[PDB]
Amino acid sequence: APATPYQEDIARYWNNEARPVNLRLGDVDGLYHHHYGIGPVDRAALGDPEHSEYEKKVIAELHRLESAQAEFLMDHLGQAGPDDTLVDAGCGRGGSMVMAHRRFGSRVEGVTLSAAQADFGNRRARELRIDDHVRSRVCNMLDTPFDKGAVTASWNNESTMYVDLHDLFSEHSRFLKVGGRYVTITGCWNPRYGQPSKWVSQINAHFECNIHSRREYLRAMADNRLVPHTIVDLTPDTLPYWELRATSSLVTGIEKAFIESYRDGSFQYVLIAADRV
Ligand SMILES: Nc1ncnc2c1ncn2[C@@H]1O[C@H](CSCC[C@H](N)C(=O)O)[C@@H](O)[C@H]1O
Ligand SMILES: CC(C)=CCC/C(C)=C/COP(=O)(O)OP(=O)(O)O
Ligand SMILES: [Mg+2]
Repeated sequence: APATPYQEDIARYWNNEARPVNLRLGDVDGLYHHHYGIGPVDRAALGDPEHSEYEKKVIAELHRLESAQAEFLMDHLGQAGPDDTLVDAGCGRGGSMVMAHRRFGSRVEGVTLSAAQADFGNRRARELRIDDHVRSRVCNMLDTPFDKGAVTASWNNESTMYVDLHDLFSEHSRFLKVGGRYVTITGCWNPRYGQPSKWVSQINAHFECNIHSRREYLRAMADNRLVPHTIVDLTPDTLPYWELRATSSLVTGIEKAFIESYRDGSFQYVLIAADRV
């Protein structure tokens, strides 16, 4: 049962979603992501733009940048081991969960509003024989079954724009143990610009999301016992990904809005890593 008419919309969006730009990239190595990439493009791997196999090399390179984004996130989760539980809030098809389990060996619990995504991720976990440690469930990340203080580290990778931040960080704060770690990577509108620009609103309209101001992230964390130890503006680092994507046959139409808004300073891609204290 959906929490709100809006979360019903979001369950529906993601139950229906199945774009080539996500699935073809995932097929590269069975890590299915729904987030963007960071880091320099590997021009040597790409080769000659005129070559017959170029679109496939671009696919492989975009995927590499998306996986690199997740590795950067996990660099900030502190240490974690097989006895620990990690929570992926808004877990998509579960690519980040597989990566986390591989890296840390932890139990990894994911929650998503999409039954299709949860099924897909659990089928993937079974194929990899890691289903005894990695599990996706259909659940509102604002209201989860995890016990108070049970969780060692958790994160939101491009999923914070679908929820009230105070309610979100309240919940992470509840299930994270004292000394626990939280990380988000998000696109937020830059309070320096003043208000959400037209580009930001176009992005909101495209995904049915609600991009928050960087000011709102910091405030919501301060009000919920999450204290940032690292904040990185990844805007420069994600532009190469988007500029390459823009040349791809798998474009979705929103590429210009991300590029222009990143360039004019109205929109930014940030990582915030915080301690639960
Ligand atoms: N209230 C809510 N509760 C649980 N998941 C939510 C949610 N609102 C949005 N989501 C999830 O957020 C995801 C956005 S896509 C990002 C997926 C994943 N974090 C990745 O990086 O690959 C979708 O899985 C969507 O179902
Ligand atoms: C940084 C921000 C504001 C993301 C907005 C929310 C959202 C739907 C991310 C999904 O990426 P995706 O892999 O599902 O979509 P795409 O097909 O455009 O790559
Ligand atoms: Mg994508």
